Amino acid sequence: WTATSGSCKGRCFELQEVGPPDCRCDNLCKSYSSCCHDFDELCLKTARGWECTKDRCGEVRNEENACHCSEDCLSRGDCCTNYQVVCKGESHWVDDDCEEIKVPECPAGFVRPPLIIFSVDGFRASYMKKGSKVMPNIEKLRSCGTHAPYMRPVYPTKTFPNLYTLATGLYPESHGIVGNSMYDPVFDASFHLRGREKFNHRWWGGQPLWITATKQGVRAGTFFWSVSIPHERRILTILQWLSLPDNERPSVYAFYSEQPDFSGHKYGPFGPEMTNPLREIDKTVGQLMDGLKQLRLHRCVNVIFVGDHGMEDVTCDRTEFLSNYLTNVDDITLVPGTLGRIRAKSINNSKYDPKTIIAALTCKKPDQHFKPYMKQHLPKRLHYANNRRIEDIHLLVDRRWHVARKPLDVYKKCFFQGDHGFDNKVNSMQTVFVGYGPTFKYRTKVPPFENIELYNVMCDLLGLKPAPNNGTHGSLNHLLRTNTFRPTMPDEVSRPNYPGIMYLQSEFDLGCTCDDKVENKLEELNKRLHTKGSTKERHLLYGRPAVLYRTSYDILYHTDFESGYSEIFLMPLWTSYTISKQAEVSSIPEHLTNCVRPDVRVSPGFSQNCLAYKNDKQMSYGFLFPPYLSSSPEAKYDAFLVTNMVPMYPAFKRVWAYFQRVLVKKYASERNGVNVISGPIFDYNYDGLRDTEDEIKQYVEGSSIPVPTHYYSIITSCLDFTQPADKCDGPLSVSSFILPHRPDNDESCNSSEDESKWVEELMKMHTARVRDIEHLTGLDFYRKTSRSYSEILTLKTYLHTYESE
Ligand SMILES: *[C@@H]1O[C@H](CO)[C@@H](O[C@@H]2O[C@H](CO)[C@@H](O[C@@H]3O[C@H](CO[C@H]4O[C@H](CO)[C@@H](O)[C@H](O[C@H]5O[C@H](CO)[C@@H](O)[C@H](O)[C@@H]5O[C@H]5O[C@H](CO)[C@@H](O)[C@H](O)[C@@H]5O)[C@@H]4O)[C@@H](O)[C@H](O[C@H]4O[C@H](CO)[C@@H](O)[C@H](O)[C@@H]4O[C@H]4O[C@H](CO)[C@@H](O)[C@H](O)[C@@H]4O)[C@@H]3O)[C@H](O)[C@H]2NC(C)=O)[C@H](O)[C@H]1NC(C)=O
Ligand SMILES: O=C(CCN1CCN(C(=O)OCc2cc(Cl)cc(Cl)c2)CC1)c1ccc2[nH]c(=O)oc2c1
Ligand SMILES: [Ca+2]
Ligand SMILES: [Ca+2]
Ligand SMILES: [K+]
Ligand code: NA
Ligand SMILES: [Zn+2]
Repeated sequence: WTATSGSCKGRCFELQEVGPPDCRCDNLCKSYSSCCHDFDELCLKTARGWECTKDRCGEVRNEENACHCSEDCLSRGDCCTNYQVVCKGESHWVDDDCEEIKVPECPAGFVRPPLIIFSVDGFRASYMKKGSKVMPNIEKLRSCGTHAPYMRPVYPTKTFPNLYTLATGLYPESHGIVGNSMYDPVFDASFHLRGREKFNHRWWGGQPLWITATKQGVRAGTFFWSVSIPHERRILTILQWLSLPDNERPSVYAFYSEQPDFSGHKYGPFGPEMTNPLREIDKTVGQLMDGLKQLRLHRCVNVIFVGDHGMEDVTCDRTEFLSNYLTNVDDITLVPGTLGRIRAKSINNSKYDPKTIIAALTCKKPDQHFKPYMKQHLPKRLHYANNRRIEDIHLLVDRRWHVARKPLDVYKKCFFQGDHGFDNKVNSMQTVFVGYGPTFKYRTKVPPFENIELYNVMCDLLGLKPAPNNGTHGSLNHLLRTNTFRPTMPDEVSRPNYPGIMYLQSEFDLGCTCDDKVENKLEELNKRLHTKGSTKERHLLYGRPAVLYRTSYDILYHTDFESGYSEIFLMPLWTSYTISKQAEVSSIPEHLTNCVRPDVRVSPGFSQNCLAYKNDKQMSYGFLFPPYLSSSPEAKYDAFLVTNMVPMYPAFKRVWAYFQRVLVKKYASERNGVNVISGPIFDYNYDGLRDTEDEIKQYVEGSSIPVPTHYYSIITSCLDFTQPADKCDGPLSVSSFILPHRPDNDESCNSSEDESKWVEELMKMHTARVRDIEHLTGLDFYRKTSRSYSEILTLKTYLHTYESE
């Protein structure tokens, strides 16, 4: 119940939202149908439009007018944004030369530069170049401020997930807004774009920037705007708030534009109808900058121009229908469109089997434009599993396509030409970032970065301590003139043991054999030095990774590789090796085909055993350091140590062998040597974090050998590829992956073909950031470089996307 008989007199765009049944005057009241009776008359004035004219200059103040051209308007903070231009011979901000803003130039009584977040729905990254001729205000922010070529959204590339990620620094799986549509089985409640459930605070997890600000004594404007408040009025409201007294004035504000998303859905991302929405957004930016300039705030405020996601060409005719695959289609509920999520129509249906649904959806049509996944098998880079609101079955949809349950869903609802929601590495889904103001750098381009990082930077801009989030605080310090965040490297929790030769061959009863009994003081001291770490500076380029949890492990040195060997998991946490451009690939000799050798530095009790692999008819083994890349026939024996062995499904070995035998040497040739760190990952509860021993769901039959869920590799070289990886003076280049350790290649529809036709495509899909691997392993990499720690944090957040320009 709303007692709408209260009044908005003196309350228009109140920041403190008053509680029912008292009627509301805030920028959301319209959305809750709760505004006081006189809200439109008092708060949404339109009389005489939005622009001063020659005739209105020095006019008598008429309080019915939308904005003012009277002599008192600047003191009152309610001038039309073009007042000084029309009435005082001033220039529009866009016509002024760019001048470096070295220091905040703020009015007396400003404690900190305000932040204004100018958020634009569906603003695709390529609009900055393709629309530059029609967006002069935005082009001036972009060229004079700090900009990225693009900013990577979160998956799914939908509105609410991305806006709430911007506000919180969290993955959707953690903030809980995992789609524009959601069912929460614990609440038994549905979140929809239309209707009231979405306003319930139980959907919205983490701590958004406006709450972080308020809790630390920093006042915030209300970020959400009702669609019916015109953009001109949102801008005049922000400018009025900025004119409040020091004790009442917010330090942080958001503007939101429904464009260009709204038009992009109707006309496609580059439809000729898209020019006018881009012009209209640019005019709004011009109104804000002219308005700041009038208030002497244009060299005081930090402005962020940011999008939520891009926009792709999508039409009704590019729809896959589940009714073409499933006999049982009425037994499922599909969340449809540019992604799919499937659950049982009824939890009382005992016959519902997700295994049968996945199999019916797997590689059934030659050009099939979606791929089914159990959510724990999705690429780890999506971080899209650890939430009860994410259905177990997921459909990753090809760019330009939709999935729907039945044809009647598509033509009983063509109209639309654009959509978004696809995989967040897709070029069409990329969005924009520009930072302009005293705290941002001047005329600076920064590399592309992920929107999860912005919450930390917005906290840096406001002097706030950020709530715990998925950003890497410091990874964006290169955007900032000042207020940088200078973290310390995490403390190593476990120190390694450095075992020497402690066990005799005959103490091992592992069921292992090797034809290695083939026999010199020249090269007997040489092998001793290799085992004491004489080549370690060649194979461990960036220091040993730090172990950030309590465990028992050993450093093992060899001629060609170094490893941190876990006594708890009976395998390496990490294996490190350098392959020069000149390295040669060799075969596994016939005599060593099934060779596994005891490691005399490591107790039989802390070793794997071959008999477990022989007995396990599903499980085989591979090697973390590839025998194919041994430096010499004698060094190759080291690669067959039981301490280099890891459990591998035969289906996965096809992937691993091709990576090790073909791709490592290819990368070394292309990059002028590579350093590789490889290892296992255990994430049985799909939370993106290292499992403890007691979370492991699968062992090699009859053993305590745990089965990884994933295998990682981090492949580092010199950004200046004229310098070899092992002699690099400057910045580094990295590519990484987290390959799912699966007992089939059902993910790869072309897997019956030679590995050269499908393994690289699989590895590209499972590209990762070093930071993703850190979360999954509890390791901290790049501890010992020449480089600034902030530069290393940027490197650790890099994602190699394999997309074109
Ligand atoms: C991305 O960044 C985020 C933020 O840093 C990381 O998320 C954190 O991960 C931590 C580890 O998973 C997690 O810590 C847990 O917190 C529990 C208390 O949580 C509540 O309070 C916090 C603080 O106010 C709040 O943020 C939480 O919010 C979550 O839950 C609500 C639902 O009520 C959601 O609205 C909100 O969206 C958020 O959901 C997300 O997190 C939860 C898990 O907390 C997920 O289940 C959701 O799917 C969603 O992803 C909560 O309101 C605390 O109880 C936990 O403690 C257990 O574990 C410790 C281990 O140290 C153990 O020693 C304790 O005894 C305890 O065990 C007991 O409980 C077990 C579970 O019931 C039980 O099995 C045992 O038998 C024991 O009795 C734990 O400390 C932290 O909450 C989240 N924070 C957020 C915001 O998500 C995330 O990891 C990062 N991602 C990556 C890849 O790095
Ligand atoms: O329903 C909507 C939008 C609903 N609101 C979004 C939030 N918004 C707003 O003012 O957010 C401001 C804001 C909030 C936050 Cl958390 C963070 C910041 Cl940086 C800024 C008001 C409109 C919509 C829009 C586009 C869509 N495309 C599509 O397929 O479905 C769509 C639905
Ligand atoms: Ca959107
Ligand atoms: Ca885990
Ligand atoms: K086996
Ligand atoms: Na296959
Ligand atoms: Zn949209």
